[PDB]
Amino acid sequence: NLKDEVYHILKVLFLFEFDEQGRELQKAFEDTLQLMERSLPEIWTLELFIPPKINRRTQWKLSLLD
Amino acid sequence: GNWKQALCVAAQLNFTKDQLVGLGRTLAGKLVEQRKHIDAAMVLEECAQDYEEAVLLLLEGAAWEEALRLVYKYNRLDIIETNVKPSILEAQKNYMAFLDSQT
Amino acid sequence: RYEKAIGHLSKCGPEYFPECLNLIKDKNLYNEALKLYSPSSQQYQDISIAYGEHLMQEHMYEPAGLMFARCGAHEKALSAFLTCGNWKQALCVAAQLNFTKDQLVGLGRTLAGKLVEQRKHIDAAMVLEECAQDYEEAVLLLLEGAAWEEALRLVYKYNRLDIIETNVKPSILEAQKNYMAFLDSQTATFSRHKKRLLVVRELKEQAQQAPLEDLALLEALSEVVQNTENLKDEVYHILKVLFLFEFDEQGRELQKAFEDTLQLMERSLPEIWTLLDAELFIPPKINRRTQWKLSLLD
Repeated sequence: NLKDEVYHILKVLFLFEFDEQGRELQKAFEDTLQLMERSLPEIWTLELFIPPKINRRTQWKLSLLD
Repeated sequence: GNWKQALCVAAQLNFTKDQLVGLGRTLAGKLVEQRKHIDAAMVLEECAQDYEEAVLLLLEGAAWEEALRLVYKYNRLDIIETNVKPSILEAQKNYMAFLDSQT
Repeated sequence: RYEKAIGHLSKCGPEYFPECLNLIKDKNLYNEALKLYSPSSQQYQDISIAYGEHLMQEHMYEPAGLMFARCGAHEKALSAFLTCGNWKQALCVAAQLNFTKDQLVGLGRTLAGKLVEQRKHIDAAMVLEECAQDYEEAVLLLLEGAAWEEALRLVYKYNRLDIIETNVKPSILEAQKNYMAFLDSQTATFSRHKKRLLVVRELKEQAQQAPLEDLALLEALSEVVQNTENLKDEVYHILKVLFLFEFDEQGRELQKAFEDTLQLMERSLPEIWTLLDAELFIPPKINRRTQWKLSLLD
């Protein structure tokens, strides 16, 4: 759920020459999402044990920086 | 806390002037207490035309673009570097804090 | 070694800048060029302009407008914001460009037109009210966009009661009838897809004791259930606005039909989804927390 505000904050950050913080936030969110998705099979070994829903559709990344 | 229906029925009661402005500010306070920053800023803008409190609450409401739009509409560029950008930085540092806490 | 090439050519005379920019455009080296020169220099601004033009060449409009906002090409940024439908940053650029109101009232109405093209009636109504102050058109679009209480408040604010009995109530009845049609269609589609899924599954069973349409049927049934679940908020709003206008029959009929659909699919959830693309045989999600029924009527 952090994705929408991450996307908006990245937009407003790079809109105001704050890309130094924007890159840090983008990399940190990348790390969190990647580690959680990697650990997704390991936590819920095949709603308690049911894997949750990750909406990859919702864009969050600021593609201008990359 | 349903501002819209209250305003509808108040209009049907034909209320005129500043007393309704104060009531609208009270309603905006109630909605922002209900974690509705956008709604509070709206009710302030349409009811009191108080654009400074509106942009302040919108800055607090993590919605920045309409805050900048209202700033440029009423020519308040001083808010940009005193409130807008500093609050963006504060929210973004809160976001690194929350990301680290989540990890 | 194109990157090292442009790095070496950077520390040259002023005459070699066109060649450096041509090479940068050839290999799309805008970012490295920006890193090479300080933003306070004119070369950085030219590189930003070229990068924004390339972004428009990628149909990536609003980031191009962002780039032109960084450099200062406010006209092209406004054009990109208009193209991508971003009324918001377009208005920001127009205000910072000190545009005269009459020159921008028509532009705001056109922006509302693009917004209603993008299926955003609330945004269009807000833009019309802010720029054109056309309260009647805002009411019409809010009625179209299912903003019934918003339209009612804006009607009474400008004292336009004629729109109430001529547009508000008839459009509420029309929306209720459309929900009748869509609920019956949802029930029919759910039943048809369930029966086709059962037929395919029984055919597969008879084959197994003695092609992949079942997966598609499961997906379609999941989408039908998801659509009916998403209907909840709109049904709630329409039910409230129907109740407020002394309209019992339509509201209670809608409540009963929605209850029938929801109960049918809730009972049928285990049957269709008997416990590649695991979501096919995973039952969909229902949001029972959402409130749609009128405790007023019952």
